[PDB]
Amino acid sequence: MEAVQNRIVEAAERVPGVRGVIHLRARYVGQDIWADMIIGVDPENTVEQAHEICEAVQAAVCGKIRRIESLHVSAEAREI
Amino acid sequence: HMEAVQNRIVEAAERVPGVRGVIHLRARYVGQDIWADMIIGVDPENTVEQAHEICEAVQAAVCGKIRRIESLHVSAEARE
Repeated sequence: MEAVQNRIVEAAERVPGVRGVIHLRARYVGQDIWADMIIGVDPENTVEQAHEICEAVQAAVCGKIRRIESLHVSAEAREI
Repeated sequence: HMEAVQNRIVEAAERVPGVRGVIHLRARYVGQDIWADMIIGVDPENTVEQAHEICEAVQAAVCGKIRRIESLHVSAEARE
């Protein structure tokens, strides 16, 4: 679980356009992980581009951690 | 009272420029007061920081029109 969270954050931070993981909430349900994450993104990204980054994060994270059964990713403005 | 309040939250939010409808609304009583979370639609081509300014404006408009609202979080998604 601290393992799962570390893996989740690491995978999300490899996605281009992610500026950090701001919040992560994750729980086991049986052998399954349910998770909700907020990523930081460039304030000057369009909402569409931010949505594409979230979509990429969702795909990257689920691809790297097969136990995740459900993951929601949204984005908030964050400065480098 | 809760259904009348929900329709008033929706109408207050929908008069703020740049709001393209309310995608999701959740409202719960915590005390006598209402705590709420909403997702508004916005222009996909707005920047994230522009979207954030719209959400902040929806938060003020709704909380100024409904005194029983104690807490409201507003987040935006791309909509046509």
